[PDB]
Amino acid sequence: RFRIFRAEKTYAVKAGRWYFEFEMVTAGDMRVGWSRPGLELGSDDRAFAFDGFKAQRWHQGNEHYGRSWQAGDVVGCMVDMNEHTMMFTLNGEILLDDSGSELAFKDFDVGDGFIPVCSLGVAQVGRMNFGKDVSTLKYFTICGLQEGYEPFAVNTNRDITMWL
Repeated sequence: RFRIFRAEKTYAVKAGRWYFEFEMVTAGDMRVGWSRPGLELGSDDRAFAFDGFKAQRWHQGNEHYGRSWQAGDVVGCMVDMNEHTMMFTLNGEILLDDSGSELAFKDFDVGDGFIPVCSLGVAQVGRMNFGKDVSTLKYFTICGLQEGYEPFAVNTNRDITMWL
């Protein structure tokens, strides 16, 4: 069976610009991106994902996008919840679709927001880094920081809520 990892759903984002990284030891069947809170990632409308095994973007199906990853690579994942766009980097380089666009996905609805998600297939090894310690991010300073994206950990530091 596949292992699916997700941020705690209470930290779903509905606005702002957010960033996380996915660092892989292996280079096979994994996917990473953004999931709605609430199968194979991005085959339906519940997630938006990059597949660096086959170089595809997945949301309600697949299209060619970017390029395949190698062992040791790091994917950067960016979402702008106000402009309704998503971008991905591979070792800091922005990936493009076959039209030459950096918008991996666009014009989606905010709905209940998104949380980071990834999937690891058989024998795969990779991990999401939300950047609680920003110095442990590898490509954020190269692409993400200047562009105004915040590490997702910034959204998960608070653990108290207020009523009335």
